[PDB]
Amino acid sequence: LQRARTILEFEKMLPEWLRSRFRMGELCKVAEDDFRLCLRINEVKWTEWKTHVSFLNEDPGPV
Amino acid sequence: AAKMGKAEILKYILSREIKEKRLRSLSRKFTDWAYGPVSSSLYDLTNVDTTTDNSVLEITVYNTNIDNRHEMLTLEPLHTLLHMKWKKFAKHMFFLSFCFYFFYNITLTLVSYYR
Amino acid sequence: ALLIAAGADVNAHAKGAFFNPKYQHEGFYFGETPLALAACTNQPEIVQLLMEHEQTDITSRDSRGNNILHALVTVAEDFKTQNDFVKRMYDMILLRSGNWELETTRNNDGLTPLQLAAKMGKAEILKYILSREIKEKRLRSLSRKFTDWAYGPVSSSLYDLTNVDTTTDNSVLEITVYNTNIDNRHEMLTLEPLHTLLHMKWKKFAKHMFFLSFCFYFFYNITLTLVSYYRPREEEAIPHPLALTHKMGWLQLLGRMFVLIWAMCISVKEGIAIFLLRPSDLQSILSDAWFHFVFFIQAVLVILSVFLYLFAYKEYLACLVLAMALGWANMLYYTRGFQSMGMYSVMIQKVILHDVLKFLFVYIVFLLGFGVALASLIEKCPKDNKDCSSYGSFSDAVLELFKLTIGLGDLNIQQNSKYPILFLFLLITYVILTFVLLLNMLIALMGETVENVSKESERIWRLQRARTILEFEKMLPEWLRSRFRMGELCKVAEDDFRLCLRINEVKWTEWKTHVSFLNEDPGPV
Amino acid sequence: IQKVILHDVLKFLFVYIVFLLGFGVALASLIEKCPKDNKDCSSYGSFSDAVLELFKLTIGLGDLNIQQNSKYPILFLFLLITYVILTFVLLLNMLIALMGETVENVSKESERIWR
Ligand SMILES: CCCCCCCC/C=C/CCCCCCCC(=O)O[C@@H](COC(=O)CCCCCCCCCCCCCCC)COP(=O)([O-])OCC[N+](C)(C)C
Ligand SMILES: CCCCCCCC/C=C/CCCCCCCC(=O)O[C@@H](COC(=O)CCCCCCCCCCCCCCC)COP(=O)([O-])OCC[N+](C)(C)C
Ligand SMILES: CCCCCCCC/C=C/CCCCCCCC(=O)O[C@@H](COC(=O)CCCCCCCCCCCCCCC)COP(=O)([O-])OCC[N+](C)(C)C
Ligand SMILES: CCCCCCCC/C=C/CCCCCCCC(=O)O[C@@H](COC(=O)CCCCCCCCCCCCCCC)COP(=O)([O-])OCC[N+](C)(C)C
Ligand SMILES: CCCCCCCC/C=C/CCCCCCCC(=O)O[C@@H](COC(=O)CCCCCCCCCCCCCCC)COP(=O)([O-])OCC[N+](C)(C)C
Ligand SMILES: CCCCCCCC/C=C/CCCCCCCC(=O)O[C@@H](COC(=O)CCCCCCCCCCCCCCC)COP(=O)([O-])OCC[N+](C)(C)C
Ligand SMILES: CCCCCCCC/C=C/CCCCCCCC(=O)O[C@@H](COC(=O)CCCCCCCCCCCCCCC)COP(=O)([O-])OCC[N+](C)(C)C
Ligand SMILES: CCCCCCCC/C=C\CCCCCCCC(=O)O[C@@H](COC(=O)CCCCCCCCCCCCCCC)COP(=O)([O-])OCC[N+](C)(C)C
Ligand SMILES: CCCCCCCC/C=C\CCCCCCCC(=O)O[C@@H](COC(=O)CCCCCCCCCCCCCCC)COP(=O)([O-])OCC[N+](C)(C)C
Ligand SMILES: CCCCCCCC/C=C\CCCCCCCC(=O)O[C@@H](COC(=O)CCCCCCCCCCCCCCC)COP(=O)([O-])OCC[N+](C)(C)C
Ligand SMILES: CCCCCCCC/C=C\CCCCCCCC(=O)O[C@@H](COC(=O)CCCCCCCCCCCCCCC)COP(=O)([O-])OCC[N+](C)(C)C
Ligand SMILES: CCCCCCCC/C=C\CCCCCCCC(=O)O[C@@H](COC(=O)CCCCCCCCCCCCCCC)COP(=O)([O-])OCC[N+](C)(C)C
Ligand code: NA
Ligand code: NA
Ligand code: NA
Ligand code: NA
Repeated sequence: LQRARTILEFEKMLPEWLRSRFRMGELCKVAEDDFRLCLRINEVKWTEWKTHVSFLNEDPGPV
Repeated sequence: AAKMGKAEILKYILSREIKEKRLRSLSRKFTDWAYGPVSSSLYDLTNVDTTTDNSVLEITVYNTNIDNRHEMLTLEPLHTLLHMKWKKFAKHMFFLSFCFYFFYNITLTLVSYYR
Repeated sequence: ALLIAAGADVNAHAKGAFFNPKYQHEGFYFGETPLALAACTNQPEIVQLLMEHEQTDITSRDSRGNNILHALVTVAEDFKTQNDFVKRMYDMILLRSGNWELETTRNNDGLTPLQLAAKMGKAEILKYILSREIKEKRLRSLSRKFTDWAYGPVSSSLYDLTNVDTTTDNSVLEITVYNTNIDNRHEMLTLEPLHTLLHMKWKKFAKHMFFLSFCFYFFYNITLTLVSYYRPREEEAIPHPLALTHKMGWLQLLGRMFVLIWAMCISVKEGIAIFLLRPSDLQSILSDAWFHFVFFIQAVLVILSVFLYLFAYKEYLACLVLAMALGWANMLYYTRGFQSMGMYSVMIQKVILHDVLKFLFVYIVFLLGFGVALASLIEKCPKDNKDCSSYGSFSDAVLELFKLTIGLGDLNIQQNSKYPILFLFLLITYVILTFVLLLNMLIALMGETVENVSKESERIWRLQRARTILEFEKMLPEWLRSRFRMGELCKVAEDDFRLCLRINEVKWTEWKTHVSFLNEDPGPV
Repeated sequence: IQKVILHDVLKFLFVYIVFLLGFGVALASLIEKCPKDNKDCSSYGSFSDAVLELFKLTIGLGDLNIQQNSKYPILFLFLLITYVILTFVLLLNMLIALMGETVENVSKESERIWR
């Protein structure tokens, strides 16, 4: 929490051009004509197996 | 929800999955790909990151009226978002602020002690 | 089932980069084969169907050299993470095969599935293999645990020691003790065949060698002491200690020879030892090699002294005094023959790294900060009295503040300062931070350290002790290694003579009819 | 009282003495002969003298002068402060912490052992 306060106070100081390049997330197409900025996080889950029916890309892995 | 301190409702919204296609666009969590136990999720950052004026992240850190902030930054989209801001610019600035303030005190010392 | 019936290749090899990642969170490895995916994904019905198919090469290897059993060790995890299904797939595929071909196969790195499990740190899979019972006669030769005899609740088991004992190059025991890449070694030596195997090496040769290594190193320090403390201080010490000079005397001569030899002996040994493990990370040397450096340092400081005696400047004495103070404080190493003093030594190590170094750092920022602040106020002393103050300089103030913290000396507030109430303010401020808060806070944080570490100090002790036993064992010659060889040769099956380890047990809970055994006449002989 | 001696003190006293006598002879070995002008040039002039003075420091009694007619003063300070860190900072305070573990476990049985 204290560390988070330090990060944001630094972040409020940066200029506009330097704020843009360190912008977070990548632009993804989550639906039809719905381009949003999102955050990629990987997970590994072993317990409740299932058939993966809902997804965005059938070719897994990066790129 | 971030202001009044309702972590359970936040954890629902910030990681909402609607598996029902024909209502999948109403989600904020999206499974990009999954092969076996490995999966990759996408968390929307519309009004969570500080690109806007009053974001969820800014309320969480600066809300002095609640007493459960340190549970909120455990939530996955925020937690990962803090770690990345550190790796890129906040870590280096924290080292610089140290150095300027470190040599600042050494100068006060020596002009005084060797007056 | 349709695709296999239609002629689908049941021995494909998905060898792509996604199927051979380099960072877990880059992809998913399973062994590249359809049988391994069904096993690594908990699909027992498909795993059975593929084995029954007659072209399924269960003994197939992959790019990493891993067969079906190597891959299950790769994807296994602890019970809270997954479940016990990897252990159950491990059993199902091994029994259906019906031979030792799979567990004997070595990967490209030269490792069996048993050795691979000890390296990567999969205790649950080890505990299964190292104590495997197949009660089904017609598959009993595929076991590693054998019931020699049982009469009622008393039973006697035999544990195979094929590639567990150090008779071979890369054994399970050697991986367990020397694997600096994992963080659960002290759980591994709890497993019964290893645990009993450590205890017996101690009873036979490692205990006695530990007593001898003590004695040689004990008289080594006494000799360094007396040649130094009783040196010829007068004459400006031209006949330096450790000289091998004027005539003789049988204590003067014997002692000085034994030191310079044993000094080199550590330096070569620890010179080799420090080089082999090749310090990679920082947690290893502290947790596996700390006492190896101090003896390297202690030995080199002697030899550094033995050069500087008759060859160079007069700082030989400083190197010799460090050698003994280092030498005598090191003796906490040899506490580890005893459990009580050994566990006590483990806690000294932890409390320094968790509490003291945090403490000493913060204390010094105060000690030097308040020091220069208090020294900066002291006027020049009048020429009448030169000793007007004890804070007259930085080094003087830092020392006096140190004296206060340890409770030594006296404290006069009149120190020829320009601002006395301000002078008192910084002093009493220093007391509150140091005397009231930090010192007493240090005691409280130790209690938290002792509480958490007390539940693990016994098993960490046996780990350090295990390292001592094996290092002794690597020194012994061949003929002396053979007589202290472990296990007895037993006939566990037809034309299968193996070396095993006899351990007796008493079990009262789940009674049964003892049907599987080796000898119907119980008891020894 | 009976338990805490056998579980904590005898472990403690053993390790403390290996330091007390080891650092003692090391510090005594450095002290030159006193000039004939001042016979009492040092308090570490011998083994028994140094072992006593180090004992005094641990119990907080007396004074401490660093000028002791040594050949190597920074080296002389190094062994002394080293002795303080092991004894004053670590072992004494560590002893209190190990008692708390002894009191916790034994408190559940002291009544029945009393009877
Ligand atoms: C392209 C280069 C940069 C261009 C120029 C951009 C200039 C941006 C201007 C920033 C503000 C400048 C004025 C100082 C503000 C006053 C506050 C003060 O006294 O201390 C400041 C000193 O700490 C700093 O970090 C400031 C130094 C400049 C930041 C480094 C450049 C930007 C990040 C580069 C990326 C590196 C990674 C790159 C990786 C590829 C803040 O410290 P504090 O601790 O927050 O405040 C102290 C009080 N407190 C502790 C109570 C809170
Ligand atoms: C048959 C008699 C023997 C025949 C000859 C065989 C010669 C074998 C040769 C062994 C090595 C000899 C050279 C020394 C190695 C260099 C290292 C050193 O200086 O210290 C060594 C001294 O500790 C010892 O134990 C070595 C002394 C000889 C061992 C006793 C004979 C073998 C056991 C007899 C059977 C007994 C039971 C009998 C019951 C029936 C090792 O100590 P350390 O503590 O490991 O190392 C210090 C550093 N460390 C703390 C950081 C690790
Ligand atoms: C390790 C983690 C902790 C990090 C925190 C770092 C601290 C951060 C904050 C620091 C606060 C700032 C203080 C220093 C700046 C002012 C100094 C100055 O003005 O000049 C002095 C330079 O210093 C010396 O000459 C040193 C002499 C020895 C005394 C100090 C030793 C204490 C070390 C600690 C013990 C363990 C050390 C272990 C490592 C070696 C001049 O010295 P003087 O006295 O005027 O000498 C001449 C006069 N005389 C003839 C009377 C002698
Ligand atoms: C003891 C205090 C109470 C203890 C309780 C602790 C809690 C209170 C803590 C208080 C902190 C400091 C207390 C210092 C004590 C007095 C020292 C003093 O008077 O020194 C000298 C004055 O010199 C000074 O420096 C006077 C104090 C300056 C201001 C301190 C507070 C910061 C305000 C800054 C503004 C920013 C803040 C704005 C708001 C955001 C005089 O003293 P002397 O020389 O000994 O007197 C003899 C007379 N003689 C000179 C003729 C010889
Ligand atoms: C028990 C469990 C712990 C074991 C740890 C083992 C230790 C390991 C580490 C050991 C470090 C090595 C130190 C000893 C070797 C060097 C000595 C030397 O050079 O000669 C000295 C021999 O010693 C004496 O004469 C002793 C005199 C009394 C002082 C010591 C008593 C304190 C014992 C502890 C208290 C409790 C004892 C309880 C049991 C009795 C010469 O003495 P001196 O001073 O020159 O005397 C003559 C000069 N004078 C006229 C100035 C006086
Ligand atoms: C962490 C807190 C502390 C922890 C506790 C452990 C502390 C360990 C530390 C202990 C004390 C250390 C200092 C002792 C050495 C100084 C001796 C000395 O100079 O005085 C005398 C000699 O005395 C000897 O020669 C000493 C004999 C051995 C010690 C016997 C008592 C041991 C304790 C027993 C009780 C407990 C036993 C347990 C069961 C009850 C004479 O001195 P002098 O005449 O002035 O000058 C010398 C000249 N002369 C020799 C020529 C005459
Ligand atoms: C204080 C240190 C920092 C504290 C932080 C702790 C961390 C650092 C700990 C460091 C450990 C020891 C520090 C001793 C302090 C200096 C003492 C000194 O210089 O004494 C003397 C030199 O005599 C010596 O002995 C010099 C040091 C020898 C080497 C020590 C390290 C081992 C390296 C061995 C190789 C093996 C390893 C190889 C790699 C595997 C000189 O000092 P003096 O006489 O007082 O000066 C006055 C000048 N006069 C002589 C003209 C009168
Ligand atoms: C328990 C904790 C402490 C242990 C420390 C050891 C005990 C205390 C140690 C010593 C007694 C101190 C009193 C003075 C007598 C010294 C005699 C001597 O040999 O001196 C020579 C050194 O000799 C050597 O370096 C030879 C090395 C092997 C024998 C060492 C003797 C002790 C061994 C067994 C020790 C038992 C250990 C336990 C055994 C299992 C040189 O000195 P000196 O000039 O000839 O000496 C007379 C000087 N005087 C006339 C001024 C007095
Ligand atoms: C030549 C200089 C000699 C000076 C001293 C001579 C007099 C003798 C004085 C001291 C030696 C006696 C003390 C040790 C006692 C046994 C060990 C023990 O109790 O636990 C620990 C001691 O803790 C440390 O080692 C922490 C690091 C600083 C120690 C300072 C003293 C020695 C090094 C001086 C600096 C030199 C640096 C110079 C550059 C090389 C074991 O060490 P660790 O591995 O850190 O802990 C593992 C923790 N773990 C359980 C989580 C894994
Ligand atoms: C100078 C500083 C010296 C260095 C530190 C020395 C340490 C302090 C000294 C003693 C501490 C005593 C504490 C009580 C021990 C009980 C617990 C235990 O493990 O018992 C074992 C002791 O029996 C053995 O045979 C093992 C030890 C023998 C080798 C030690 C030689 C070197 C140390 C010699 C030192 C003596 C000279 C000391 C004075 C110089 C029982 O046997 P085991 O085979 O381990 O079986 C375990 C069974 N159990 C777990 C069910 C019980
Ligand atoms: C300064 C002046 C005096 C010198 C001080 C030197 C002091 C050192 C002297 C000598 C060396 C001893 C060092 C300490 C060893 C560890 C203790 C130990 O094992 O305690 C155990 C208690 O259970 C016991 O059985 C301990 C009793 C054995 C010793 C009896 C006294 C004899 C030694 C002389 C001492 C008495 C006479 C006093 C004077 C010497 C606790 O260990 P644990 O890990 O909990 O496990 C134990 C078994 N368990 C698993 C079943 C629970
Ligand atoms: C007065 C004269 C001497 C100066 C005194 C000043 C001393 C300070 C000097 C220097 C600055 C260091 C300050 C302390 C840092 C924090 C400690 C820390 O992280 O502890 C951690 C373990 O311990 C370590 O992680 C430290 C071990 C690595 C460093 C090895 C020693 C080198 C530094 C020099 C020191 C050795 C030589 C000694 C002499 C310098 C415990 O933290 P945790 O929260 O449990 O989490 C850890 C990770 N975990 C989550 C996996 C568990
Ligand atoms: Na005191
Ligand atoms: Na005191
Ligand atoms: Na006092
Ligand atoms: Na407690």
